[PDB]
Amino acid sequence: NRPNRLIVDEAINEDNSVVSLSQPKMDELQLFRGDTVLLKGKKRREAVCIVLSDDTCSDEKIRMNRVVRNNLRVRLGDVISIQPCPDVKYGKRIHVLPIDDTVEGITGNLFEVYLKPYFLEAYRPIRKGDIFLVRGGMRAVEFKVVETDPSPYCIVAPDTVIHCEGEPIKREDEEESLNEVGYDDIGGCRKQLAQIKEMVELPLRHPALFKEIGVKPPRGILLYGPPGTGKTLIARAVANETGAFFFLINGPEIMSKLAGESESNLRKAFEEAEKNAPAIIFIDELDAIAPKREKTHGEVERRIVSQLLTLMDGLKQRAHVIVMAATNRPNSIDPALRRFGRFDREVDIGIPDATGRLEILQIHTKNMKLADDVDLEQVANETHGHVGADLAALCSEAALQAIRKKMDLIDLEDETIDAEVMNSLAVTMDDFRWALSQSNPSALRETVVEVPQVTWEDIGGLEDVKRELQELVQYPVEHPDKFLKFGMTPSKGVLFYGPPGCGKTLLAKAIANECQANFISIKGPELLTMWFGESEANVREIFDKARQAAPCVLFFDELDSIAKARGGNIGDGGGAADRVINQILTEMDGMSTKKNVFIIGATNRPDIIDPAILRPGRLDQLIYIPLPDEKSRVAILKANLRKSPVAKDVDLEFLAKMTNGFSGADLTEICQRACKLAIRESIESEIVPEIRRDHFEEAMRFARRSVSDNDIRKYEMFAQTLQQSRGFGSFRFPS
Amino acid sequence: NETGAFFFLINGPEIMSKLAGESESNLRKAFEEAEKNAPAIIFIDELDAIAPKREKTHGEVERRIVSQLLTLMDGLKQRAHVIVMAATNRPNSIDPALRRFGRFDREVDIGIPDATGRLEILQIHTKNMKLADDVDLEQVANETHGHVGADLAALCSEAALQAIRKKMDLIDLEDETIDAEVMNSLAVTMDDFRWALSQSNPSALRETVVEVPQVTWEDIGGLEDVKRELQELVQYPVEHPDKFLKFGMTPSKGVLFYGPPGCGKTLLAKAIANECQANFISIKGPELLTMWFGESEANVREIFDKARQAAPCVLFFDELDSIAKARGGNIGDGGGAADRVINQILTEMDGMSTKKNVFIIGATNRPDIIDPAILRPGRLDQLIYIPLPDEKSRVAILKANLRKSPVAKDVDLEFLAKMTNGFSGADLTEICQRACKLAIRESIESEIVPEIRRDHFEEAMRFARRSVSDNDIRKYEMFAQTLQQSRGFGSFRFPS
Ligand SMILES: Nc1ncnc2c1ncn2[C@@H]1O[C@H](COP(=O)(O)OP(=O)(O)O)[C@@H](O)[C@H]1O
Ligand SMILES: Nc1ncnc2c1ncn2[C@@H]1O[C@H](COP(=O)(O)OP(=O)(O)O)[C@@H](O)[C@H]1O
Ligand SMILES: Nc1ncnc2c1ncn2[C@@H]1O[C@H](COP(=O)(O)OP(=O)(O)O)[C@@H](O)[C@H]1O
Repeated sequence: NRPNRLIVDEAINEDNSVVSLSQPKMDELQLFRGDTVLLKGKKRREAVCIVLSDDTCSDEKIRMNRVVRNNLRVRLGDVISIQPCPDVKYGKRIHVLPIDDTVEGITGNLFEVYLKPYFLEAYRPIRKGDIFLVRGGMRAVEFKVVETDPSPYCIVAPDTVIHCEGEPIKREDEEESLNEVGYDDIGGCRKQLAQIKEMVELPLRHPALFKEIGVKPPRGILLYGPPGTGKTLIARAVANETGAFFFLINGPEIMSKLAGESESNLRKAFEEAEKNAPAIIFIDELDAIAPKREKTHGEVERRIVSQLLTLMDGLKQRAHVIVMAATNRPNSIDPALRRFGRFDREVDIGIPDATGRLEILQIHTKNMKLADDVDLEQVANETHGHVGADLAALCSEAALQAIRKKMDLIDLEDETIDAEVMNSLAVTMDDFRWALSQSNPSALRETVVEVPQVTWEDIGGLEDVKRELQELVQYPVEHPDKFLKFGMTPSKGVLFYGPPGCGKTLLAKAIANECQANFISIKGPELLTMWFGESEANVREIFDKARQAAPCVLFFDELDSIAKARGGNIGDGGGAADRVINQILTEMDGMSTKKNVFIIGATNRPDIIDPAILRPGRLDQLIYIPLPDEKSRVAILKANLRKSPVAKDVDLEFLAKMTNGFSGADLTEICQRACKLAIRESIESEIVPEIRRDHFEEAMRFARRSVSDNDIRKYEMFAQTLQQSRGFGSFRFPS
Repeated sequence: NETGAFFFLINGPEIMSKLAGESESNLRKAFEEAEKNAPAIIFIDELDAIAPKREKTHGEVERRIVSQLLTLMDGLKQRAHVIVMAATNRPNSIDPALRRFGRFDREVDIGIPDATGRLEILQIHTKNMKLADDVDLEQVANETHGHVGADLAALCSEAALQAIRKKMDLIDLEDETIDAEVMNSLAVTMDDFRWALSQSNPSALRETVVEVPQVTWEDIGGLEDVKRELQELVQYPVEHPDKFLKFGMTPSKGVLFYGPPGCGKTLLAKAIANECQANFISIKGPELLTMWFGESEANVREIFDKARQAAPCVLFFDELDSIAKARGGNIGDGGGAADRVINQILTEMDGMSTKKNVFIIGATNRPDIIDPAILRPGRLDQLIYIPLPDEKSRVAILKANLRKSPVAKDVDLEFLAKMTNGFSGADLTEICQRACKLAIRESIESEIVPEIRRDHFEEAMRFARRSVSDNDIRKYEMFAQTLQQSRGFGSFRFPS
């Protein structure tokens, strides 16, 4: 029973010590707003924390932080006892004793500079036997007392004094190093860590569950992603925060020894893990271990692969161990390792997007401090092609510029140095600007896979097609019973056409943002490259990665690019069938219907498109996007002008009604050209931050009309051909 | 295990994982120890990585093993009783030297289980536990098509973990010791299987699916004239061989039927496979265009090789004119009507054994651009023309397509069928799908009646499409008279 336990859950707030509760929880423990919560761990220890009351952020979950995880030896999937302590205690005497384990490189008095201007207006409670970290000196040191006033009676108050003895105590191995990598050190990966969280804690946190049940436990997990995404970091964290022996083998040192003992080393590596149960085995790289694709040289390289296959094939129950492997791309792993019982679980981690990169800036900067005008939100927005390790490299090399630009005008060069200056290292905005403009990204030409910020308000007008996309995307994933009962299979994909520059890409991105689903962008040149080069297998990986990145939505921009490059309507003697779209068809037909992977096709010349892709089953839903009317052009202009500063006397209705045959891009280029004039005038006047009517009057003289009446009637003749309201279109049936 | 013989298993990686010099001795002693423990049996888990004498060709260390295996199975005289069993993944990875007589003469192929096969294996991996009364395995194995046998076992195991995770989260029975009186309450619900199956990753999804469909003769509305034709050419030579043999007339090798698109050419081929309790292979248009653009011409060899060994079976070549359409069609370039893929189909069709009950069905919609070389007597001589459905058969088509959907009693189908003149089979099915769209959307909107009324059909009929215009009509009458030719002496009473 005991209806007071709280299950440990993942924390989303990057705060110091705050616990979120529910409305009924205050009335059960009669606790006030700010109280002293007492927690019972094991081995007769207590912990103190600060509770926060909120009924908007969380509903019935706790937010337990890592500052008290190591102070109570409590991990994920464990129960705890909560108890209020309304007793009022004011500490007046405390004892401090540094341990001779991490005091290297630290000189002078560090308490008076790091602890005095940090605990004011904080009232943080402390207890004998707590490990807490501080942010100072471009690092983070720990503290642990061994003899002080009887617990508790410990409150940080200004009346306390300082003292020194000079006789450090020897540390013990009972506790672990809290500085090691944990679950709070990985950001920008919510969906990928969730799968690991829901497959690793079953056979490790509760080993006794699996000796009694006959359920097959997962034995091998394969990690993916470009180099530097953090495959090693995740494996190090999931083993350090679970309580299992982590054994790491890189792979080059396996193959660096003489031929004959590498196999013995690999065998003993697996053998030593079984006795140290629970245990875990992680392989840093696997492509250079089993390159049975194109290398095929020497039995020395095949003996290792055979030994690994033998070692993971014979992994019966016996003990509890999980073999984790990481690589860079699936096209470099021996398929013999992908069989069942060796590597059946494959997880892919992609490039973090703007909301993901900002989440990982903080981990690599929390050890230091910045200025008040320097914000990491904007610095991670315009970058798109940076891997996780690129951010860490950028921060490190920005710190060096900070100190270089600080000591040049000071010239504090002498015999010895003092520790009271390196705490003043503050990174400015220009430091990050120059450091980022100088950084060299690693991966920049991959299929970027991210969820855009674009919403339905970005697309002006087109209210008729918004509901159409909603009713074909959101419905089959929200009401499967209603679709299943009527006995009608959901639409596999939608292709919409129309004149260029009308929001076909924005429509596809909005339906991905609204569904909280992933998005893949395949442009025209991305599809022309695989045609000229006779590289036809490149379409296999697109669908393979889209399927595994579920949920997701495909996008095939300007599918008629091959037809345009081949001649179009007539061209040569050939018809309308090509090789790339042919390979798209056989992969589209082979997709599983249940999976929530949608395909969106975009084109502007449907007359030269392949009729074979129009058949019912692959792309049957067609949406025609006409030119915006006067009603929607005002919305398009005002949506495009939200970011730019626009004056109050700028009338948009007249401007929108003045343009008759103008598409969406024609209105955006007008705004860009108007911004050009304002920027140029502002620069010239330096030797007003607003856009007036004069800027638009001059910009409208350079207006372009890409869609002429030549492009107009090419679509009415197509719409009537596809609709065909003749014969019996509008007739009242007697029955 | 169920015969009473000593089972000896060798994987193959541990054979090649030891130092060079003792692996051959281990393999030899493995064969030698089986003879003394008679009766015995030898099974090799994988053989492609044991004898990769196709493209690897590196080192005598890898050829010594192959030679040792060949020596050990070549010298298997009577002496004792032992059977060497080997498994692999695909025939294109085995040394042909092992396929000789006396080493591996018996080849058996096991395909992907279909809906009736997968349901049969759900029960084995779930009998150890119990489910709820509303959870049924019949429907869960129906919509899946690309799952291997081990995929089902993996899916069940990972659904069980979700069951316990969703059960102990709200209970939190975490203490020092555990009791055995709770794990018997582990019941798997429907949403558990739904999320587990939607999250599973199938292994094989782009193979030639080889299965027997559920489709029957009642699914195809009308076309009573062509049903008997297919019966009399498929079921007869396999049922009365003596009657065919006595008259001295060889059975028809294959049948190609043509007609406008969307008229049941695929369903006709599938029904004749279901009725004969025979296997079925489906080769679509893109499946045939892929082997043409890529200059991969040997891919047609394996199709016929696996069709022959999967006897009884029926072939299907959908839209055979796809290569001609992609090449230009009637005129195109200066070339004629002969290509490479259909050329390789001809040499494989001529080489088939007549006795084997492997039928070939060809489907096309533009017979004017088809290769005349495939029309010759001997390969595809029987031609069936499938015209547009009449008023009599459109009612049957609509009522057959509407069996699954809930249809109200006041929905008249005869008027709807007689209202459409130039509508093919797919034109009637898209109307029903569009009518179901409106009912589903109205049902969802009204949430904030489970039936289809006349209003749903009235609105859906406004969006009706007529794919087959009169442009596509007379292109077939001119062909039918050319092939039939009742002129000169068509209808004349002979005195003798
Ligand atoms: N998502 C991430 N969050 C935080 N740090 C990351 C992330 N991805 C990469 N890093 C940084 O990259 C460094 C090394 O990359 P790592 O992942 O260890 O190698 P690999 O990418 O090959 O697994 C880590 O020490 C970590 O600081
Ligand atoms: N309806 C619209 N609402 C807002 N912006 C639009 C609209 N149509 C076009 N644009 C602008 O034109 C640009 C090009 O639109 P795009 O999505 O590329 O359409 P398409 O791909 O069909 O040409 C967009 O980046 C957007 O700024
Ligand atoms: N005679 C018919 N009876 C039932 N359904 C039909 C019929 N003709 C066409 N259909 C429907 O039209 C769709 C297309 O039929 P299909 O098998 O492709 O024939 P074809 O290949 O000649 O177009 C089928 O999925 C089927 O539901």
